[PDB]
Amino acid sequence: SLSAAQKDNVTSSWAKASAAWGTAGPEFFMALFDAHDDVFAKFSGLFSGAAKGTVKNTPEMAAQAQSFKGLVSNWVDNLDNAGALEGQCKTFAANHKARGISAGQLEAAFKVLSGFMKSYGGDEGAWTAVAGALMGEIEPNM
Ligand code: HEM
Ligand SMILES: [C-]#N
Repeated sequence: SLSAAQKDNVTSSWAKASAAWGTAGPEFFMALFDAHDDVFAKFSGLFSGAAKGTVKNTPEMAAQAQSFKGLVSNWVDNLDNAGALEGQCKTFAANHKARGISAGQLEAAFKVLSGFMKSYGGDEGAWTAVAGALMGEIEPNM
């Protein structure tokens, strides 16, 4: 279950982080990489083997941030549309699975995102529920 209140909170807070994504996106990745080394490992190719505390201001980081943001924005705009959600989720999972990434790792990411969102007026509880509904749709395909 997702209440109307949780959905409104997720949409408003995302709007705010979205306007600041130019600088916050990279901060989000750094926290993620700091919390899970296994996650950073999967980006070795994109980063060309560079060490973790060295990727923040790279052109690849900027690009990766914009990619992350475009999918999250689509999920957010369709919270009352399970059908739409399902389809976006299918592609996302097929793509990530093919890289050897686990359901557990995806889950890890959503947790760091929920905490991160607190800085933008986000209710951690509302982000956590949104993450569970999406995981319910991703898992069967992982
Ligand atoms: C859970 C929230 C996530 C979102 C919204 C997200 C979103 C995306 C999107 C939109 C793309 C580009 C389309 C594609 O190539 O699939 C992508 C690519 C990628 N993702 Fe994610 N992803 C997430 C989680 C992860 C995690 C946890 C990892 C690592 C364990 C990961 C690793 C990658 C890599 C390696 C690529 C390809 C980068 C390249 O172009 O070389 N993603 N992700
Ligand atoms: C990773 N997006």
